[PDB]
Amino acid sequence: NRPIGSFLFLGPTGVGKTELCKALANFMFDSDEAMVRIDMSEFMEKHSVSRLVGAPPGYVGYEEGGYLTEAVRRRPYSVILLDAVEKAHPDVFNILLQVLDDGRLTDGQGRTVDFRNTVVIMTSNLGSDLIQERFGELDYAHMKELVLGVVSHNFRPEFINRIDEVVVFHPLGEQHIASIAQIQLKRLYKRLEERGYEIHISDEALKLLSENGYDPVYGARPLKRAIQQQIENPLAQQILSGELVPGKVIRLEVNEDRIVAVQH
Amino acid sequence: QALKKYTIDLTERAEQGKLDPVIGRDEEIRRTIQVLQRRTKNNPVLIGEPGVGKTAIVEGLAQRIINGEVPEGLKGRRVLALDMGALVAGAKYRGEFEERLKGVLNDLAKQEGNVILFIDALHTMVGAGKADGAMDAGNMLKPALARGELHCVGATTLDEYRQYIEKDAALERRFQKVFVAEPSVEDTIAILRGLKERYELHHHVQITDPAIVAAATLSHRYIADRQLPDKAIDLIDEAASSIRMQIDSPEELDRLDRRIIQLKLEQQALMLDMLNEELSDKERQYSELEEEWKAEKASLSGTQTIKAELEQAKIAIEQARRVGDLARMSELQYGKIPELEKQLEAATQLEGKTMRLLRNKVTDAEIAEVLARWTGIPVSRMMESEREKLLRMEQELHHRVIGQNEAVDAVSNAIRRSRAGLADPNRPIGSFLFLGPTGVGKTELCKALANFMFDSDEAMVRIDMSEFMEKHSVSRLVGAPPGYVGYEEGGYLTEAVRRRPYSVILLDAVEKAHPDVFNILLQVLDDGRLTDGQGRTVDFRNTVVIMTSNLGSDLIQERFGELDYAHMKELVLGVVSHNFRPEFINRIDEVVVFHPLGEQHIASIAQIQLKRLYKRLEERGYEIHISDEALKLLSENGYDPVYGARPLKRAIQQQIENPLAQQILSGELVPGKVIRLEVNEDRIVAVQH
Amino acid sequence: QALKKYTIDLTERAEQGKLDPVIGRDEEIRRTIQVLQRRTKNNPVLIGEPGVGKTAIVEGLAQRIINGEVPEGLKGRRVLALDMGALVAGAKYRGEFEERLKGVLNDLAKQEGNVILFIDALHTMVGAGMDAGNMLKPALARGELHCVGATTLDEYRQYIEKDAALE
Amino acid sequence: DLAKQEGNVILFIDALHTMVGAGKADGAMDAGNMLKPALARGELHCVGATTLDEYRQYIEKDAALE
Ligand SMILES: Nc1ncnc2c1ncn2[C@@H]1O[C@H](COP(=O)(O)OP(=O)(O)OP(O)(O)=S)[C@@H](O)[C@H]1O
Ligand SMILES: Nc1ncnc2c1ncn2[C@@H]1O[C@H](COP(=O)(O)OP(=O)(O)OP(O)(O)=S)[C@@H](O)[C@H]1O
Ligand SMILES: Nc1ncnc2c1ncn2[C@@H]1O[C@H](COP(=O)(O)OP(=O)(O)OP(O)(O)=S)[C@@H](O)[C@H]1O
Ligand SMILES: Nc1ncnc2c1ncn2[C@@H]1O[C@H](COP(=O)(O)OP(=O)(O)OP(O)(O)=S)[C@@H](O)[C@H]1O
Repeated sequence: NRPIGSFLFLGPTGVGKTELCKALANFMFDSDEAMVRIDMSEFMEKHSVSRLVGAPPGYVGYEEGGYLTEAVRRRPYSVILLDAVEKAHPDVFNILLQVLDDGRLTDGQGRTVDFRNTVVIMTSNLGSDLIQERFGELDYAHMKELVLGVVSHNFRPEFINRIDEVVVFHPLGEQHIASIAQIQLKRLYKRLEERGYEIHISDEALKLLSENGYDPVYGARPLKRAIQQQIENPLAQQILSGELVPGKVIRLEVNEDRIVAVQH
Repeated sequence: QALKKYTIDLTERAEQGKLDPVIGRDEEIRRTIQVLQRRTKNNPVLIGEPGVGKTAIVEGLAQRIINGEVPEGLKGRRVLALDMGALVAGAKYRGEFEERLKGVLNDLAKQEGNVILFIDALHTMVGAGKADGAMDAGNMLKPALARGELHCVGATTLDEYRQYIEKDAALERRFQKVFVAEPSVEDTIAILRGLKERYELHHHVQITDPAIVAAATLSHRYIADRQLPDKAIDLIDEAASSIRMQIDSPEELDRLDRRIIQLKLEQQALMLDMLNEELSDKERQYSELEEEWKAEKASLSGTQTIKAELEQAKIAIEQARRVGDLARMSELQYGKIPELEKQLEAATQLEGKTMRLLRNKVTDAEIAEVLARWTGIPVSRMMESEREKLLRMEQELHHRVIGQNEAVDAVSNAIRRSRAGLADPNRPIGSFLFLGPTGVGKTELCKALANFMFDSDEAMVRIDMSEFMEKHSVSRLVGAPPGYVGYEEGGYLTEAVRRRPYSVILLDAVEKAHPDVFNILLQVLDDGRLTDGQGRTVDFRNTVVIMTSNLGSDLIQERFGELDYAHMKELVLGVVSHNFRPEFINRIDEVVVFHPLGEQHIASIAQIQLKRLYKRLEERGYEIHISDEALKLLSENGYDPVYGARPLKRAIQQQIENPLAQQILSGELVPGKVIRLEVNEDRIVAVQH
Repeated sequence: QALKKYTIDLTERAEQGKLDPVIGRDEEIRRTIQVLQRRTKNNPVLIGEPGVGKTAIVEGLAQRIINGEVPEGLKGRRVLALDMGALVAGAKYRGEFEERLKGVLNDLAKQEGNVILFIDALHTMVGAGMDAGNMLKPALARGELHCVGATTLDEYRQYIEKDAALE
Repeated sequence: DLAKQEGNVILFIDALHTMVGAGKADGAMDAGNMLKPALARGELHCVGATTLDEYRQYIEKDAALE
């Protein structure tokens, strides 16, 4: 009688929340863009209720339903992402009270689309102050309790009765970000091998990127745009010369203060 | 017999071999055959978004029956294409459609369960005979399908299944769903690898497999309108059409023919000569190029005829596999396959020798031509002028934007990565924040970027945030939900990008709005997807989002001196941390800061205004020079760092345009005269010499 | 012979010089010829406000066929135009529009891949009574018809984005 | 007979919209679609007469009848 699992993730941004959800979808179907993603930060007024569940009889777009009950009448085993849900108009969640109580849903035309094989995931980012304040020297449990009280300030007490487990994230350490950088260089090797260039890297350049992209306060995206600038710009610079012969081992080796490529 | 009067044997057309061979699809065709051989409800329906080959699934069914790859219970079946266009035809008298239809019913009951009924657009049959107080085929196929002596096979679009058949619940549960899946990218690759030879039989040309896999990759990433594999099919066919018409065209022959008609008109006007000889040489060159064109056409024609005979050999040896002739098998194989393969490869390398003027094979460059023309994504491999133009992006910017090198370098890096193709396929291309004082060329920078990319100034969806100073304006720009008023229209920005896929978006004056207008921006910079009111996504990955605010401008003019760039960006980034939400400023690519202008740049800007002024007035047709003392005095009269460049602009505007157009329409300023913009004692004078 | 009942041999008219020697527009004519020599999806539509002479563009194409400027799939074809209002206006009862429509398709298959069709008012063909697009669905899909559209951009975004087979 | 005179006879028929959108016949045609050839055959220099509204209803919507 309840859907499979209904989780409220927390944290500061850029730590992997959306990636956990997309990792689930890219596991469960081998696709990021086969899921249901309702961008809940749009819902700053009380209308988009009537875009997700449909508009009642005697109104405009009647015979095409909401967005949610369409594609969960279609594919009964999906995994919903409701990202950034803390910026909705704070009573859009009563729709979600039905959704997480039983996972039937009274739509426009009346047909109770049934959710109970579809993972509701909510991902907020309320955990800025509290997690950046006291993730050090605290356990998982008291953090969960205290930010749970914080969300009780924000949401309704009606609501977190429903949520299956409110798992709370932590900011990243440096070695984590080095592994992130490993993954980013793997996807770069992916994007450039499709274009056709064998590229290696100085392993020291990993450490220079660790010196580059690290800050504990913004999550993993500073690493990403540091990779963007301080790798791609000399790379796509020298590519557009016609300089880089395909087939050569393009080892990304460090400069004195930068990273350079070789053609050997 | 009433059967051929309204139906079409598909297995007839399979024996014709006109049909697409269907590759992949073991799972749904096995599933459809399982739903065919039941006791009751002999009624599979094919459901999925259009283009995914639902017609081809039944066609591949018929091909596997004729080829005999089915279970034994179907060996002997007859798939028939029932036709609503046959059945509705002349039913103007009462009880005429129903008479025809029940004739079909009883004659398929005659067939002793050896016939499979195929209908496309089953919703059309549901609303087929539904006249005002009559009987349709819906309430006539209600009995013959709950018993299921009539082995129906359905085909529908997903939305109109929902509107049309699910209105009628009894004929909803007569049928079993088969949810036909969106085929994968790699399955699409395989299907395109199979469908090559039929297309080459059509377009008389050849196709290269990297262009095939590139067609799959490009069509899957950049379009969002149609669905796989159909859009890839259309790319391939469209490139083959362009190549066929390049073959039967050529452009050097066009230049030589325009040259010989120009020299012929000149020679007839002259009737010293020499032009009889020049015209004879050019017409001989044109005739040799034309004869080369005809030789290439004859060569590719013979190559295509023998490739067509190869494909007929493939069809004939499959007919020998079904029928079972003895000498035909080894004869067709060991004779017809290796000699036609080796001389078809000999004709292919002969083409590679003789094709000089034109092209013959389908290459990825042709595919990317079709894709760039087809919607507007700048895909193709770089020619020299555009690529070296891109390498000198910074130079072209400072052809129009003196000063503020930071943003020049930033956007230059952005678009070099874009046309380089190293962007993130889950983020848009450009995502920037501009912070500077009032009037320092930010808007004109972005306008020049548009004019670089597009040769157009305002083909950019400038959406000014200054209007948006309460919360509703998100629902201005993205749409309004169903039920309320703005559902019928759709949003503004979302239709802007769905119209022009590859654009440059500005969010000017982005200090003005309430701080929660920045949530659509979060979704945009998250995935490049945006869902408007009607409930569909719109691709923003091939776009560029740009914001221009003026937050720390007081601190900029205060402390651009005695600071580097790093502490500048650090302190003003903290200033944005005062203003905006930190959840947002993670998303931004670079937040460049704009220093106030220096007087040298101000003089350069004045030079730019003189250049565009000379441009517009030479369009008017005037030859205008200047005493540079007037430039110096205009520079001296229009300097204020607190207000930016536009005071110089209005000073130029007034103190130049007023005496100018004051004396133009007087007839004083005559075109063709040297117009020296000299000075008055405190003003500007122009002379006519 | 519904071709005698509903169609106009424009090749006859320009063959007798009845028509405009239409000037220019050669890039678009060429892209239409590109579309008209495909294997599938063999139907161009023409998007523009009425009075820009899309009719005349097809007319100039027909004059080029009279000239024989075409590639080797079009030499010998006969371009014939058709209205939908000539078909809708005779619908007293059920099944009278559609006998005409299928007899049209019987003449089209009867000429055996030799006739290029023109139809303007494509957005009209959306609504006639299912009614019209579904009977033309196989011949539009299976290469056995070479329909040429003519409509306006507003009617394109209003009508033709609805039926995907119509797209 | 119009082909016999070749534009010598200049006919008049008022209420063109009536002659287009009301001539219903069973297994038979109207005057509208049988004389719509004479539109694009030049044997028809005919004159009409209507009201402001019905012209816009049944005449301006067709291309040839425009
Ligand atoms: N642990 C991680 N593993 C892999 N990639 C990561 C990880 N953390 C961040 N990233 C990358 O950085 C991006 C930011 O992660 P997100 O989860 O999208 O941000 P967030 O933490 O969800 O906060 P929001 O959703 O943006 S409010 C991801 O899309 C990945 O590209
Ligand atoms: N796996 C496949 N094998 C063979 N042909 C295929 C395959 N997938 C797609 N096609 C071809 O792609 C085209 C599109 O498929 P269609 O069946 O025509 O689309 P559809 O199933 O008819 O759906 P709609 O609504 O009619 S577009 C046809 O020409 C098919 O032959
Ligand atoms: N380096 C430059 N090269 C060329 N023109 C420049 C340069 N710097 C400033 N300008 C001019 O400065 C004028 C004012 O700048 P704008 O971008 O129009 O105003 P702004 O910079 O957007 O600031 P606000 O907030 O709009 S007042 C423009 O007309 C530019 O032509
Ligand atoms: N390339 C061209 N050369 C000469 N005249 C042209 C050309 N293109 C269009 N025209 C003129 O445009 C006029 C418009 O007439 P129509 O063909 O009826 O207009 P249309 O562009 O077809 O749109 P509608 O729906 O038919 S009003 C024709 O009479 C032509 O003379």
